[PDB]
Order: sequence, then C-alpha cells, then structure tokens
Amino acid sequence: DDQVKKIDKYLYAMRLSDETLIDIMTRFRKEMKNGLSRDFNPTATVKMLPTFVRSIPDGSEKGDFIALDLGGSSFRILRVQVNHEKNQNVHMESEVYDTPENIVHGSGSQLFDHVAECLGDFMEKRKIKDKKLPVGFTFSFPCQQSKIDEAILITWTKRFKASGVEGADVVKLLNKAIKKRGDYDANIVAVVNDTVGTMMTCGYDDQHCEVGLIIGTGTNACYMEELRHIDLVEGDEGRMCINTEWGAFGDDGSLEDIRTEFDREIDRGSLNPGKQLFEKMVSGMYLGELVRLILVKMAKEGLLFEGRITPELLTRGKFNTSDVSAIEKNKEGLHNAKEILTRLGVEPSDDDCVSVQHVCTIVSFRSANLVAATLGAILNRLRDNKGTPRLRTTVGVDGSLYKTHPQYSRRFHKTLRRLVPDSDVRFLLSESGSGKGAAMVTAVAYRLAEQHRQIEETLAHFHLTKDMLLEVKKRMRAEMELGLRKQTHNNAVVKMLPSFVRRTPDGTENGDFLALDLGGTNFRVLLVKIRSGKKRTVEMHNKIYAIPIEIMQGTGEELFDHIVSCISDFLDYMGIKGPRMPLGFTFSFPCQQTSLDAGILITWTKGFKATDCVGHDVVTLLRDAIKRREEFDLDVVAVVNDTVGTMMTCAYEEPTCEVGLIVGTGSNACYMEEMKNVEMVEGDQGQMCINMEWGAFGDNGCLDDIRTHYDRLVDEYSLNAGKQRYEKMISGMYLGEIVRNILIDFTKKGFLFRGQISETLKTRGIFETKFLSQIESDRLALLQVRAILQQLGLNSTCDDSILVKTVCGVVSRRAAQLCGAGMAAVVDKIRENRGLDRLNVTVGVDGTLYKLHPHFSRIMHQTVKELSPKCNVSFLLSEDGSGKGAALITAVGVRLRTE
Amino acid sequence: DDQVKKIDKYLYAMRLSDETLIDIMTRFRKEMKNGLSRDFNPTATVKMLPTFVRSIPDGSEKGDFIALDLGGSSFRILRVQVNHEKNQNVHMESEVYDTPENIVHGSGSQLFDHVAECLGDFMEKRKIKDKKLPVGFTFSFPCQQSKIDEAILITWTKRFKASGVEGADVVKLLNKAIKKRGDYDANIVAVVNDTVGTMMTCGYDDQHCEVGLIIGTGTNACYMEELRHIDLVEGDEGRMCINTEWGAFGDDGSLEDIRTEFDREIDRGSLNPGKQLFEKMVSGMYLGELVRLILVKMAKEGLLFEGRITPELLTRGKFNTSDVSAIEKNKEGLHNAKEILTRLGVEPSDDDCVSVQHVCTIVSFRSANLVAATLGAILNRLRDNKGTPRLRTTVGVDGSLYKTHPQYSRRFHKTLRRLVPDSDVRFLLSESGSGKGAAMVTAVAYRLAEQHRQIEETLAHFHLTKDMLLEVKKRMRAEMELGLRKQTHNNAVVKMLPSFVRRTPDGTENGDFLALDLGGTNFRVLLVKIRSGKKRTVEMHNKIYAIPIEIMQGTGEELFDHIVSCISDFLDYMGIKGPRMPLGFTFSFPCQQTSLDAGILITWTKGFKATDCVGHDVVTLLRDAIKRREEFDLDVVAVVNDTVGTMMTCAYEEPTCEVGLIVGTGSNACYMEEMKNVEMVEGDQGQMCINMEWGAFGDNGCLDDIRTHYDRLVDEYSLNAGKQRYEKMISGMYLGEIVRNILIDFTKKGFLFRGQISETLKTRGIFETKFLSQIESDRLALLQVRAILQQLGLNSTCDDSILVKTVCGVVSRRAAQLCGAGMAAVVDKIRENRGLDRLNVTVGVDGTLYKLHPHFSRIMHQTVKELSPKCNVSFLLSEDGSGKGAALITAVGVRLRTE
Ligand SMILES: O=P(O)(O)OC[C@H]1O[C@@H](O)[C@@H](O)[C@@H](O)[C@@H]1O
Ligand SMILES: O=P(O)(O)OC[C@H]1O[C@@H](O)[C@@H](O)[C@@H](O)[C@@H]1O
Ligand SMILES: O=P(O)(O)OC[C@H]1O[C@@H](O)[C@@H](O)[C@@H](O)[C@@H]1O
Ligand SMILES: O=P(O)(O)OC[C@H]1O[C@@H](O)[C@@H](O)[C@@H](O)[C@@H]1O
Ligand SMILES: OC[C@H]1O[C@@H](O)[C@H](O)[C@@H](O)[C@@H]1O
Ligand SMILES: OC[C@H]1O[C@@H](O)[C@H](O)[C@@H](O)[C@@H]1O
Ligand SMILES: OC[C@H]1O[C@@H](O)[C@H](O)[C@@H](O)[C@@H]1O
Ligand SMILES: OC[C@H]1O[C@@H](O)[C@H](O)[C@@H](O)[C@@H]1O
Ligand code: NA
Ligand code: NA
Ligand code: NA
Ligand code: NA
Repeated sequence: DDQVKKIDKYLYAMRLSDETLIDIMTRFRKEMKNGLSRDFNPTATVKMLPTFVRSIPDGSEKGDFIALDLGGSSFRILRVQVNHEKNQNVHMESEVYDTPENIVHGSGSQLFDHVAECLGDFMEKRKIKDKKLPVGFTFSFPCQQSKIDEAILITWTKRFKASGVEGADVVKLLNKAIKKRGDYDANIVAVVNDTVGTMMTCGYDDQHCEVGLIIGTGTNACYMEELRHIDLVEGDEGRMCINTEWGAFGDDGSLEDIRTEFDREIDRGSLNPGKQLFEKMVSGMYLGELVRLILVKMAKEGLLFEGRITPELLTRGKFNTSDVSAIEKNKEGLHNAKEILTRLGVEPSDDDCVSVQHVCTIVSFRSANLVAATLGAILNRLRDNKGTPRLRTTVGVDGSLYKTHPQYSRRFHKTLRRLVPDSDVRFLLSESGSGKGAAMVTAVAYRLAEQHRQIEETLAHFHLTKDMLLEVKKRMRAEMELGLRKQTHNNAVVKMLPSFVRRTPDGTENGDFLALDLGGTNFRVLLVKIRSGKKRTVEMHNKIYAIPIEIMQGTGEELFDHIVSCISDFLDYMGIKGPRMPLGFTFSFPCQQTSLDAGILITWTKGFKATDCVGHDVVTLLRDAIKRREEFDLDVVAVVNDTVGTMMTCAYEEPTCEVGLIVGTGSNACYMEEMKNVEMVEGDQGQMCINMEWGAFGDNGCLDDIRTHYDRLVDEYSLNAGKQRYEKMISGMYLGEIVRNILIDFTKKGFLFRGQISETLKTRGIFETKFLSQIESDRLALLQVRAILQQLGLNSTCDDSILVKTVCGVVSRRAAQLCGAGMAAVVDKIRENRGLDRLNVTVGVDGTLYKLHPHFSRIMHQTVKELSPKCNVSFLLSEDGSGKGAALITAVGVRLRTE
Repeated sequence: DDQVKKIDKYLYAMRLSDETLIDIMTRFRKEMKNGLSRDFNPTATVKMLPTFVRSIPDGSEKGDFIALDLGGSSFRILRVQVNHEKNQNVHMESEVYDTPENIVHGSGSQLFDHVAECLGDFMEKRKIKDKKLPVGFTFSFPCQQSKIDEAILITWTKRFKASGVEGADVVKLLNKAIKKRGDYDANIVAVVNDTVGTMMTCGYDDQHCEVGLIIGTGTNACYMEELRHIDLVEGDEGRMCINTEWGAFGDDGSLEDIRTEFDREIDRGSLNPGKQLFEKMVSGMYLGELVRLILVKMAKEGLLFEGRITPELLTRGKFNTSDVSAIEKNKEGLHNAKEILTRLGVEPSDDDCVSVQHVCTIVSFRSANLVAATLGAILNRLRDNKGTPRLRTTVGVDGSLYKTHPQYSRRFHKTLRRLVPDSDVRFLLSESGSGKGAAMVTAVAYRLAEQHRQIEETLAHFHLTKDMLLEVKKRMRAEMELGLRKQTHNNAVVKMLPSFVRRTPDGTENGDFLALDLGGTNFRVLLVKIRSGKKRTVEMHNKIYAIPIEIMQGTGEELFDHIVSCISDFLDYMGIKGPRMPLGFTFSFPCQQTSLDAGILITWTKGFKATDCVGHDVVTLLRDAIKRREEFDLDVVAVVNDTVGTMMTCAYEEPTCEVGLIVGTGSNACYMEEMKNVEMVEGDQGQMCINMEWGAFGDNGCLDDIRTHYDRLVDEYSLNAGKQRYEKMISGMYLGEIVRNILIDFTKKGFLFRGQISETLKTRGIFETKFLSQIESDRLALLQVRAILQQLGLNSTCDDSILVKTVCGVVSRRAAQLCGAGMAAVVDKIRENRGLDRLNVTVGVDGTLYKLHPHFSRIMHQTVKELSPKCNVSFLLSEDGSGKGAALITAVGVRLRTE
C-alpha cells in the first residue's frame, strides 16, 4: 500500500481539497460578474459572451433544417425535422466528414472551402440542394456576436489554428466558400456554441434545464442569465443564454497557485501558449499528455520502470486520454495498463500498472473536481437569481471524456453535489449531440429572419439611389421650366409664382412696420423697426395668437375678422394703436400675384380649409376685415410667402443668399430668377424672386415612380388628396403619418406590438415632429425610446422600440434626400443662370422639422453636395422667423407705393 | 374682507396648497433624477449641467483677477484681489457698462465685440493691459461644458437673443472678438453660471454653503452633487456643483395643471415662447407683467376701476415688478399702489388700490412658494446624499427680486422651512454680487490651466508633423545608402547587412526541417515539414523553453549549452532523435555574414548580453555546443534574422512580398535589394535580402532633433546606452520606459499621484506591452483604466488615469509614426530603384507590440500611405512566427548546396 500512499505525496499538488475547491468557486463567481459588467468585461478572462438565445425549446419549433458541427471530436453534419402539427416527432439523420490535421492548421480558405464541399456532398446525397433549407452552425470556439447569424472568431482553441479567421466572421467566410463553388445555395441562419446547443437539446426534454456543459475535447459551460445582468445587451425584459467560455479561466494568472509544473509544461508545448489554462487542466485533449508528462518525470527519477525510459515515452501524445479511460475501468484497468505500458517499451511490472493507474486517477479526478468547482459557481448564480432557498434545475452535458471515462461522470456529480448541496441538480446527457438543440435554434432564428426579410423588403422602397435622386433633380428642373414658360405654365404643377421682390436688402430700408405670420405652426403679429445708415439696427416684437380649428376652417370673413381682431390686440399691446402703419402680410400659401400687394389664393395647403378664400385676393379679404371693425386703418403694402420672407431675413446680413427654404409643417423653396426667364411677367431686366411652391411636384404623377403604398394612404386620407404629393413626403405634418401607416401594417403582419393595433396607433397626428426628432436622437438608450413610446400611449417592448426607430429613420432620411434633390436642381439652375463653372450660394432655411430633427439638415446638405458638385451651398438657419425679411420687403413696397 | 375674498376666489388657481407644493417638490425631485440619468437626460427638461467646480473656496486662493458678468440685470466687469498673505483678504472694484437693446438682440458678433471693447476700456483705465491677469466669465445662461474653460450656449433665456451663439462656445466667440480688436490679450480661464458664482461667493464666508440660488431677472439654482450620481461625468470621486437650470422645469407640459391662462398669455408674448415656463411664474422679469395681464382681465370684467381701461394699462411692460414690490410695502403699499395706478390712466378708487395690492400678494407669494418647493426638493436630495436624519446647510442667494421685495424673502423662507422640517437652513445674501465667487473659481481654474499648459508643452515634443516625418524618411533613405556603399559602410549606423537570401520561395521547397527561434519574447525549437507540388502543405510543431537569468547573461558556452539541451529535449518530444536533420537558426541580433550559414554577432541588443558571444560566429558557437554534447548531431544550414524569416513566411503565400517588418520586443526591417546596390557583396546579378538593423538609426545623432529628455533617460539607463536609438522610440521593450519616465517627471512637478513617487513607479518594466495595450483600448472606461493601474501598485484617481492614458497614447503614436516614416523610406527606395511611378508591394509583419496594440498598426499604415503616396503597401500579419519562413530558407540552403 506504500506503492500508492507515496504517489499521493508526489502528486500532492494535484489533489485539491474541498477547502480549496471553495476558493476556486468563489473566484469564478467573481470572474462571472466581471465578464458581465461593461466596465470590467474588456479585462475579464471569462467573456460571458451573449448568445442571443432567449430560452429552451417549447415544442412550437417546426420545419426541416441542416446543422453543422465543427470544433469537436469530428466534423458532423446533421438534418433535423420536426412538426407537431402534422404530428411528426423529432427525427434526424447525420454523417461524419474526415478532416485532416493539415486543414485544421491551413488557411481559412482551405478549411471553409472544405466545409462548403462537405455541405455540398451532404445535400447531394439527399438531393435537397434545391430546397431552401435553413442552415444551423455549431461552432465550438468563442465568438463575438451582436446577432445570431454573425460569429466573429475571438480566438481558436483546442486543435484548430487556421490563418485568416480570428477577427473575421465565420458566417461571411463560409458563405464565401460556397459562393466560390456556385454548386448550391445555403441560408446560414445561426451560429451556436456546442454548450448552448447542448443546453437546448436537454431543455427540449426537460423544461428545468438552465445549463449547458461540454467536457470533451475542450471544456466550457453556458447558462440562462437574466437580461438585467447582461450589461453588454440592451434590455432587461426576460433572460438570455450566456456562453461563459470558462476555459480561459485564469489566463491572466488567476490560478497560478492551482497550476503545477506539469500544467506549465503542457502549456509550453500547446497550440495556444498561455491561453485556456483552466481548460488545459480539464478537457480530454490534455489529460492524456498530462499523465505522460508525470510519468516521464517519475521515470527519470526511477519511480517507475526501474527508471527505464524509451523514446516513445518521450514522444508527444504517445499517451491518450483513451488509455487514461482504459486504465480506470474496474475489471480490466490493470490488464489494459499492462498492454498500454508494454507497447511503450518500458518493462511494465504488475507494480507499474498499479502506479500508473493511480497517476491517471489523480489526474482525471482533478479535472472533474475543477469542473465541479466552477459549475458550483453557476448554480450559486441561478439560486441567487431566482431567490428560492433551494435551487432545482437540470444540467445538460456532452463530450467524449464525460461520455467514455468510467469514473469521471460518477465522481464529478458527487463532488458537485457536495460543494453545493443547497440544490437538487439533474444531469441529463445529450445523446443526439447538439443537432437537436441546434436545429431548435435555427427554427426560432429562421422564424425571426423571415420577419426581418419582409420588414427590410417593405422599407427597401423608401431607399433611393444616387441615380434615382439625380433623376428627381432632373424631373424637378424640367418641371421648373414648364412653370416659368408662358406656354406650358397653365398645366405645369410647379407653378413658379412671381413674388415681385426684385432684389435682396440694399441697406437703405428704414422705418417701423407691422407684420403678419400665418400658415406656419404659430400665427403671430409683429412690429419691426429697421434703422439704416452707418449704425443700422433691427428691433422686433411679436405675439402668438391661437386660431381655433373651428375658425381655421370656418368662413373667410370669420378667419380675417379673427386676424384683424388679433391685430387690434397687438396694437394695444405695443401701445401704438392710432397711426396708420404699413404692413407686410406673410401668408404661407400659393398665391397668384399681379403686384407686391395683390395675391389671389390659388388653393389651400397643409391644414387650412376656410371657405370662400380660394380665388380671392387675400389682401382684399384683409382690408375688408379691417373696414368691418372700423377701429383702425392700415396700409397693407405686401403679401409674402414664408420662403421669400426667409430669404430676405437672411439676405439682410448675408448678401450671398439668393434662395429660401422651408421645412416645417409644409415644405417649399424660392430663389432669384433672371427676369428674362420669368415669361409670366412682362420684362427681361434684372431679377425676381420666384415662389416655387414645389410641394405640388409629383401632382401630375411624375413621381408615382417612387411613391409607396404608405405615401398613397397618407395622400388619400388627407385634406387635399392628389395635391402637394412631394411635400407630403417631406414635411413635419406628414412624415409621422407615413410612419404610422408603416406601423399599422407591420402590426397587422404581427411584427410589432404583439400584433395588436392600439387605439392610440389609429389616432392620426400621433407622431409629431417633436416625437420623431426625439426618437432619432443619437445614442438614445432603448429604454428612453420605449419611454417615449409609452408616453404617446404605445405600450412597446425593446424589440418594438428598435423597429419603430428604424422606421422613423428610413422615412426621415428619404425626406432629407428628396428635399436635397430639389434644392440640388435649384442651385444648379442658378449656377447656369450666371454661366459659372462653380457657384457659391447660401440658402435661408426655417421650419420646426429642420430645427428639431437631428439628421434631416445633415443628410439634406450631404445630398445637395453630391447631386450638385459644381455648387458649394451654405445653409443658414433663421433664428428670428420670417419677420425681418417680411419687414425689409414691406419697406421696398412702401418706396414703390410712395413712388 | 369682501374685497380680498372675491379676488382670492378669482385667482384661486394661483394659491398653492402645501399638498400641492409637496406635489411639485416631488416632481422636481424626479426631474433632477432624470436630468442626471444618462438614459433620460436627453429628454429631461431640467438639464442638471456639470459645472466643473469641485468645491467651495478653501481659502487657499490668491491672485489678481478680472471677472466678467453678463446675462443679469446689468453687464459688469470687476477686479478681485485676494491674499491670505496680504491680509487684504478680499478687495474688489467694479464697473457697469450700459448694454443697449440692439446689442442684446443683435448678432453674437456685435454682442461679443461690445464685450471685448468694454473689457478694453476697463483695462485701459486701470493701466493693466500689460499684466497677464486671469479672466473669469460669469455667463448666466444654460451651457454645455466638458471642462471649466468651455461654454457652449444651449439656449438664450431672459432678455437675450443674439444670433449665432446657440450651439457655439462663447469662450471662443469672446477670444475671437478680442483677437479682432488687437488692443490686448485675454486669458479667459473659466466660465460660470451666476448661481455657481453666488454659491462660491457665500461659500467663502460660510463653509456650510452647498447651494447657489438666484431670483432676479431669471431664477435658477445650483448645488453640490455626489460625483457618483452624475452619469454624464465619468468619475465617482468627490462632488461637483450641478447647475440645475430649473427654469425649464415643466417645459414638457409637466406643470400644465399648475400654469394658468395668465401664464399661457405671458408666454405667447415672451421672447422665448414655450420655454422657461417655470421661471416665467417666478423671476422678476415676469411677475410684473403677469400682474398687468390680470388687472387688464379684471378691468375688462368690471371687477376694477368701473371697468375702465386706458392704453397705458394695456401696454406691455407698463407694470414693473418694481411696482409690485413698492405696492407690497407695509408702510406705503396702499399709498404706492395709488400713485402707480393713477399714472396708468385709471381712476384708482381706494378699494382698487387694495384690490390690486392683493393681486400682487397672490402672484409674489406664488413665486416664493414655487421656489420653496424646488429648493426643498434640492435640500431633501442633499440629505439623502449624506444619509442622515437631519441636515444643516447654507444657501447663498442673489437677485433683484429677492433683494428688493418687502415680503418675498420672509414668505419664501417660511414656506421652505415648513416643507423641509428636519433641516436647518441659513440664507446668506450676497451683497457684493457673484464676483468674489467667480474670482475664487478663476483662481483654481488658472492654477489648473497652468498645469495643463506645462503638460502639453512637454507632450508637444512627441508631436511630429508631416514635414518632420518626411524629413525622417529622407534621413532614413540617406542612411540606407551609406550602409550599402562600402565607401561609407564602416561608419554607417544602419548597417544594411546582407542575409545571403537571394529569392523569395519558388514553390519547390520540400522536406523536413528543424528551426530555432532566439531573440523574441520566447525562445523555442521548431519542427517543420514542407511538402510541395500536387497539393502543397506545411505541418509544424514547436515547444517554448525558458532561458534562466543565470543563462541569458552568463557566458556563451552556458547559453548555447542550454540551447543544445532544449534541442535534444525537443527531438525527444517529437520522437525524432537519431537522424542528422538540417536546421534553421533564427537569431535576431545583428550579424555580419559571409555565407548563409555564417553569422558574426556584431553586438547584443534588447535584453541579451551573454559574454564571449559578440564577435563570434553564432553558428560556430552552436556547433561547438552540439559537438560537446555528442548526444546527437545536426546540420545547421542557415542563420536568419527574424525580419528576413517573417518576410519569407509571408512571401510563401504572397508573391509581391519583398519586405519584412518587426515591431515586437525590438524593431527592425528587411527588403529585396538589387545586388548592383549591395556594394558589400561581389555581384550585380539578382537580388539580395538586406537585413537593415534600422534600430540603430539615430545612433550617429541624426535624430537628436526629435529625441526628447525622456528618450535620453531611457537610452542612458539601458544595457546598450547610446545604441539602437530609433528602436528605443518604437519597440515594446522601451515605450513603457518612456511613459514611466514622463510620469515620474509629472509627479515631481505635482501633476500626478499627489506628488508621491511610489516605489512601483520607480520599478522599470511596470508598463509592459500587454498593459500599454489595455490602457489605450477604445471606449474603455475610466474606472477600467484606474482598475488596471491599481493592479500595478499605482494608487490613482480618475484624473490620474486620464493623464496616464493620454501620455501612453502620445508615446505609442510617435512610435507608429516614426516606424511609418522608416517603412516609407524603404518601400519608396524599391519604387525608385525599379524606375516605377507607382509600386504595389506587401510587407510581412510580426511582433507582440504590433499584434496587441489597438492603434499602432492603424496609425503606422496610415503614415506609410501618407509619406509614400506613390506606393500601395499591404501588411500581412504572420500568425505563426518566423518558423515557416526560416524552414523555407533552410530548404534553399540545402538545395544550393547539393546543387
Ligand atoms: O469534442 P467532443 O469530446 O466529442 O465533445 C464536444 C462535442 O460533443 C459532440 O457530441 C457534439 O455535441 C459537438 O457539438 C460537441 O462540440
Ligand atoms: O411650419 P413651421 O414648422 O412653423 O415653419 C414655417 C414657419 O417658420 C416660422 O419661423 C416663420 O418663419 C413662418 O413664416 C414659417 O411659416
Ligand atoms: O437678475 P439680477 O437682478 O441682475 O440678479 C442676478 C445677478 O445678480 C448680480 O448681483 C450678479 O451677482 C449676477 O451674477 C447675477 O446674475
Ligand atoms: O519580440 P516579439 O514581441 O516576441 O516579436 C518578434 C518575434 O515574433 C515571434 O512570433 C517570432 O516570429 C520571432 O521570430 C520574432 O523575433
Ligand atoms: O468544444 C468545447 C469548448 O471548447 C472550448 O475550448 C471552446 O472555447 C468553447 O467554445 C467550447 O464550448
Ligand atoms: O409653409 C411652407 C410652404 O408650405 C406649402 O405647403 C405652402 O403652400 C407654401 O406657400 C409654403 O411656402
Ligand atoms: O441669471 C439667473 C438664471 O436665469 C436663468 O433664466 C438662466 O437660464 C440661468 O442660467 C441663470 O442662472
Ligand atoms: O527582434 C526584432 C529586431 O530587434 C532588433 O533590435 C534586432 O537587432 C534585430 O536583429 C531584430 O530583427
Ligand atoms: Na442588459
Ligand atoms: Na419675364
Ligand atoms: Na459617475
Ligand atoms: Na554587389
């Protein structure tokens, strides 16, 4: 018995006490916390990688898929088929493909080309090549994943080292491989770790399974962690499977007290020097060589074989874990030992077979013990999570060492239950391998992939290519010409109306003017004082007056009686009622003018529909209302479009400004045109600012080309169906509605809101500019988005919030691009007007959508730059509204009247 | 009572119950939470802006300071002198500069010119233009700040709208205006809110001050928050003053059930519609007008002056808060109310005067109560932070309203104390203004600006411009020439040694080979099998072997005896000991060679310095050690430098690979030169791989130009003082030492670690390549950085962490750049050699620093691409050492021998 109590001392370092195993477990419990926090994760050796698997199979899984299994003992390819509807129990076939050491160590090419070939063959043997079967991929190595169908290899482990893979996405690599073959197609849909696949397999039969264990070639474990603990994944709702990749436990010196002179030597001869230190003490790729190393040490000291030592005993890996498993069976360990030892060359004495069989014991016992130390940590986590004073769960398992060693399973289970007897754990052992669990993953993944495909398909119609954009620009320019020319003018949809403002501020304007601002979100009245000369100044005051919908769509008389009423109030307010003052009337609607002070309303736009206004001169209507009240008398000098007012506001200080843009409730633009081109106004000298009224672009159908189902719905249900189509794809009054329609559709499709169309969601106007701007704010936590959605009355989850945001962006982006296409045409027509190669011009802009939206202006500018590269456009934001420009315009109006 | 009764029931909604006040208080409480949350902040109306003031004055501030003050009722410029030594503890002179309307509503340009001008006049009069007096800036508006000397205006409030300031840094704007004048220099060192100034001003007299409260034109409050609660500021250490900007409270509708029709109307006429809603129910700029609106309302409804209404009454601003104050006077209220109302045109009956005065009461009182609620929330917040049952704090205050209203202060104090029972509160009025406080801040700020100035001064010496890099490239080129032409070779520092390797792999290399890898971080012996034709393969194994201190700096005999020991052991490991295998020796120290299998150690580099090695043929040394053992025999076919090996390893796959680079422990490069240029080896036929040994670049002083005090200290303390200058500015063995020495220096100057030069900091090596790479890891967390340093033995704060990270980055960047310049010279020499106008060559790369650093490679590649634009260089990272390439060189050796 001395022949054994002696070893125990020699290998005494590799005999861990329960006292010790407790410290190990404690440490791994920490490593887990560190691997999960976003602060410490980058340092942690235990990556706790997110797996994107939300729970174990339930039974709803159904379909037919192909699974790949690489990284373990053998490269397998399975085929799982299940459908409880048709009443077809889980069925599955499989095959193995020989993979030479040279492929596992070659280039990713060789490897993945080899994988592609094996998939080709596998499918050629069932002729399922033409079937759109979803592919699953079980990949044993640690991977960075942001989505289930992505796998960026962090680092090879076990037996693989292939160049050009670490840091890449194995999904893209495999897809490339296939492509290069053009022998068939394959829809890779998920990549899972063998652990995760194992947890899934057992879960399928045991709904208590919350863990996945793999003690084979290598060792690793996955478990169901709470989403409120996975810092690296936005969301707390529910749980997600976490791959711990604990093999790297101690890769940073963590276990320098546990590791022995033998672990250090096996490492110095390993493929991955310094890494997977915990694993190199446990898995079956190392146990065999560990034993051999210990036997070489002893032999050199005469403790075995009479200190005999053959070349085979020194050769790497001449001792297999097979032999470590064959030595330990009760019946025949010693008989096997003899044969194994004898083959080596040493002169195996019945004593040697007894000593060697004990070395194996200590080695194999330790591994198991360790895996119990860490597993204990996982369970300790689960119980703590739940809260129950006692944990009850099932642990999946797989891998060759656990499966073949006749003492490992037995011993391990015992040690674990002892370290954490505060729980009743069942050990279900996969038999199918991982395929079942894996395909159970593909099922769900593919299910989600399909939805996503439909989503993307629908949103794809809102994407515009450089060329499509250039086409819009072109169509815009064409419509611009039709509008300017007397012949084609009556039918042209882009009216190109004359403003009768012939020049930007010349710095002589002087005086006190009243102003009106009607058509934007806020109706106001203003007093603007301009003082020219050396020391020039501008002083203004205003006040917002509400207009009740009932009035905003009552009768003409009513509307202007209210307006004039507001004017009276403002006059009292400013303490200036009495005098007869000149007035500029900013009226944001398409008007036919014959002079600066006459403007006949062509048609209502946006939200206004007062009766008996269209066809009238809005200046006449105003004068009438002034006469009716009889309280005071004014000299209405001008009627101005907000575009024009905006351009003048900016021209006041920026003389390079010759363009006006509004992107608010509605959208429109104006620019300085050469009189020779304004065929609708006699004269060919100088210039005139043209109120484009480009919102109507597309009303003749010249855009049906790019309008969508959702665009038509908004148009079709608006106050002015068939009109302002271009605007209806750009401004803040409509974007929200487009979004809302997209969402209603997605909900009927079951992609959102658990497929229930909220009463809120059926309320029109719900997505105001304000909300759209907030939703698309950068780095805006999903938690915040969800917050805003619930605020509107939309009870949404994190996935909902993500989808919604994506939709808002698609719409707001298209809007900026279409707007830019228009401006592109405009600035380019100017460049030509001046026969320039390059043109510098600045645009005066205004509008709530433009001010509030965090992407519009940016994308809009980018677009104008790409579409009209021969122009350098400066967009200057108007901070005081349109009033200064209207006033400057009123001044000139007076110089003409008093002329 | 009849009168007062009616009015009380009329303005009912403006009388806030304690129930309601507690409600509002709980609301602000939550608003503060959201404001401070990184998740909710973007949508929160109360911004809770970091101020970057860590604490109230500690009495250690001294100097002469100029302070600006804008945004309040009057623009002021002050001068504050402070000495503890002087015993003229605080002296200060001020001067108010009239600031007309046009300037407050004009362009930011006029605005800041006016400021710069005033500041000029101010200094002129004191004849102080000539001193460098640090300038503090009190700008009473909400600002975004990442540091105390930056102030991006978020939005105007109160009386200001100046175009082009919102979204801009007012500090820049001011400097801009000052630079336009030219009359003087202005060192703007800090920017503060007036609340913050007030707090610091009172904090100067009362060490218990933790709040700054303003109630004048506008209303706002700041306070000391725990830095662990401020999400938007990385750090958990200490406290920082937070500018709540509680004026915007309720701007999201949060307070609509509190706001009245009167508050909505005052808003509709406000300079900032829909904003500062809370403030518009509180501050002096509004209380008066808010009253007027009510009088006009009652007057119209007959409840005042027979229903009479004069124009004066209806006019905006005809009723100041000043008038509100007077009317509320115990003595003359009724009397004062009489004169005011009579001047307004109405016929004030004695009952009117009472009525009006009572309206004032309700308004004024509502304001105080409101502030009392929000302040209360703040107080409660403070206590919770201390976690104590009671709280004792001092609150600094300022603002025309609070200072001139005959009841406000008292009512305010009353309600507050009643709302926060378990607190004792001192209200200290700041009679001097916020000036003293601003100056105190400016003191600490300047002190810190001076530290930064010095740090950047230092660090700047590590900055290299295009032109400097081009110059390095140029110099590198010359050195290459000198090294090649025998006329100059002997004196040349860059030796340009020949490797006697004439061509990259041809594709026929075949057989088994033994390799040695000595020089990098790991000594290892390798076995490499190369099969050719058909399919071509490369199977390789290897084992790491530690070289003990005794051995590595012992004697040549010991070193090579140890080596031969491991060679034998490896042979056993591979079970191949017997046959006379051919061997490849990678010895990566400079060697003078006459043949492929002859290398004379020119000199030791890096950490190696065994004796009686230098000047010997390393091949002879190895053979001698082998002969001595006699255990086995081998045929050393070649001695190779890791650079050359690396090039071969990569060229094996990439035929355009004609360059090798190593950035590991050491740094060096090799390429394919044309014999006509290799004057040190007879022959002008074919090419030759030149091992540059460029590490020694600069050893002749040709870089003293860019080498710093720290480079010299590292060189001067190295094992090879005066040699490998270039390398010492690049490789992983030195970068850390450059960093460490910079850190020591910074610490003595007192910029780091409380001026404590720890024992750890004195230890060389502390900053390994490994650590150095972790620190600069993108998007790393400050605590993560602090954690990493803590594990080193460097007790360090977050500020300390920032500086160490900055230093590290400066050093590694110079490294990548300097390296880049080197390679730029190399690839460009080939281009010109070959008479090409553009060359496409790829470089094989290796070395730990290069592999692990998160920025080096990127920056380096970038530099190459920039310095040698006529070259397109690809960098292939060798994933398996030089092993392959060495065996490919062995192959050719054995061949050319038998052949
Ligand atoms: O690599 P071995 O020792 O066979 O064990 C691990 C392997 O087990 C097999 O049954 C499969 O489940 C593989 O997915 C897994 O990687
Ligand atoms: O429709 P919204 O978003 O209010 O923007 C358009 C409005 O912009 C305001 O600033 C004014 O200049 C109005 O003249 C204009 O109609
Ligand atoms: O709004 P007013 O009445 O000027 O009060 C607030 C102002 O008080 C002054 O004494 C100064 O301390 C300023 O820093 C502050 O902004
Ligand atoms: O000095 P280090 O950081 O180990 O890097 C340089 C070393 O790289 C290793 O992989 C080997 O290829 C050596 O040939 C080389 O000398
Ligand atoms: O294959 C079993 C285990 O091997 C380990 O080396 C890998 O890192 C894991 O991803 C895997 O679970
Ligand atoms: O409000 C901006 C634009 O909106 C368009 O719908 C109106 O018809 C235009 O007159 C106006 O310029
Ligand atoms: O000046 C008193 C307060 O007025 C508020 O309206 C401003 O937004 C604050 O920045 C300032 O502290
Ligand atoms: O090891 C990398 C490089 O370090 C340099 O300092 C050595 O002198 C070279 O021989 C070697 O190529
Ligand atoms: Na999470
Ligand atoms: Na014309
Ligand atoms: Na913090
Ligand atoms: Na030559």
